[PDB]
Amino acid sequence: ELFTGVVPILVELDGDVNGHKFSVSGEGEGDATYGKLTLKFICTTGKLPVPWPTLVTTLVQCFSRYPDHMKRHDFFKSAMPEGYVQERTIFFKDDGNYKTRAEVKFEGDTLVNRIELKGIDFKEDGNILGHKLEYNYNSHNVYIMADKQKNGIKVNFKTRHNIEDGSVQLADHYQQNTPIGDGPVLLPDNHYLSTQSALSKDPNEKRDHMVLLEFVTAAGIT
Amino acid sequence: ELFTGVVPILVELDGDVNGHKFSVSGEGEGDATYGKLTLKFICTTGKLPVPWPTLVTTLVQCFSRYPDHMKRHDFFKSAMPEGYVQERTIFFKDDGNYKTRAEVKFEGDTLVNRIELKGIDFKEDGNILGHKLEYNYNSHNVYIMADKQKNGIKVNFKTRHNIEDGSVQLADHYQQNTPIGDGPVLLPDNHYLSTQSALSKDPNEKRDHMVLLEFVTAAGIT
Repeated sequence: ELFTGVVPILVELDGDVNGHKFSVSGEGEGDATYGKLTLKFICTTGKLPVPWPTLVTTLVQCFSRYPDHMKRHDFFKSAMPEGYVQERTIFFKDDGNYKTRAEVKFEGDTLVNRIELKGIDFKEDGNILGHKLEYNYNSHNVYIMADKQKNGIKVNFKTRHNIEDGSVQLADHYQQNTPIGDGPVLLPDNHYLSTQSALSKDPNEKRDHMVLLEFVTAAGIT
Repeated sequence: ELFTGVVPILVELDGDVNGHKFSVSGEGEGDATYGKLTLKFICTTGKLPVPWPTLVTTLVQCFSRYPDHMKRHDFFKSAMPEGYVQERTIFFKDDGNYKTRAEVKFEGDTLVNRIELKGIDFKEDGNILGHKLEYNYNSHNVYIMADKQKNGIKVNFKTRHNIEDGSVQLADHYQQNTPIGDGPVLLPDNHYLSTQSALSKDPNEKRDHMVLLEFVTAAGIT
C-alpha cells in the first residue's frame, strides 16, 4: 500500500574515483504500477569525473512492476518502509571498479536512496576515465535469488555500455540487499527484472546533469 | 515552426509476413524540442504474427532533437508538411526480410505515418516467427547522408535484438526518404541520430499492444 501511486524519489551520492570527489543530487518519481521511473540528476560539484552511463545502476529497484502472481517474491517492497541496504561491487572489464553501499528507505512520504561510492584502479586512458562512452543505455536482465542466511537477496548481472568506436565496455555487478528492519521480509524464488533505460538531457539545463527514464518488470516465475 | 510544441502523431500499418496479414494502429505525441516520443500501438486484427520489437523501426524521425548548429541538416522537418516518403529494406540475419514503404506527412494538425509492409522468407523456427525475442530495446546509431540525385537522404543502420537464450538477432536497415513536395528541401552533411528506446505494456490494456518510449538526438556535426 505504499507504492500504489506515484512516489516521490530523492537520491544523493558522494563518490571518490581514483582520488577525485563528486556529488550527485537527483529527484524524480516512481510508479510501481507501471514500473516507470523518471529521474533527473545534477553533479553538484561542477563536472563529473566519470561518464554518466557508469552511475545509472548505482543511482531504487523497489519500483519494479511485479505481476500479481509474482507478488510474494517482491523482497524490495516487503522491506519498506524501514528500507533495505543495497551493496555492490561493480567490475568494469580491463579497468577499475566501484564499491558502493546504499541505504534505501522512506523518509516521510519520499523514498530516498543515499549512496556512497569508491572507484579504484582505473586506467587513465580507458573508456571510463577517457570518457569514450556513448551517452545512451541498453536493456539488461537483473538476476535475483534469496540469501537466507542474511534474510535478503543476492543479485548479479552484467551491463554493456557502448564505446565511441563501436565496441562494448562490459561491467560486472555483484549485488546484495539486507533489510534495515528486524522483521520477517519476503524471500524470493529465482527470477529476474527486465530492465530498460533511456538517457537524455534537459536542454534548458546548464549544470552537468542526466535525465533518466526507466522501466522495470519482474519475470521468470510461472 | 510546426514542431515547436507537442505534435499529435497517428500511425497506421498494414502488413503481410509470409502470407499472414495484420494491422496496427497507434497514437502518441512527439516533441522535437526534447526529441521525445510516446506512442502506443494496438494490433487491430487480434494477435500479432511477429514479435513487437521487429516493428519498432517501421512504426517518424522528424521528431529528432537537432542542436542549433545542426539545424541546416534537418531534411526530416525541412520536408514538412508535404511530407516525405520513407522506404526500407530490413534484412534479419539468417532469416527473412521486411520491405516497407511509408508516407509521413501532416494531415491537418496531426503528423501521420502510413505504412505498408511485406515480410518474406522467414524461417518458421527462427527467432522472428518463433517469437524468441525479448520484449525490450537497445540504443543504436542511425547513419545519414544526402542523396542528391533524389533530393533526399540515404540512411543505414543495424539493430540488435536480444534473444531469450542470451544471443542477438541483428537486423540490417537500408533506408531512403524522398520529399512528397516539389520544392527545395534541406540536404544534410553526414551525421547520425543517437536513438534510444524502451518498451512496456499498459496493464489495463487487453488488446495485444506495445507502449513505446523514445529519445532521438542528432550528432556528428562539429
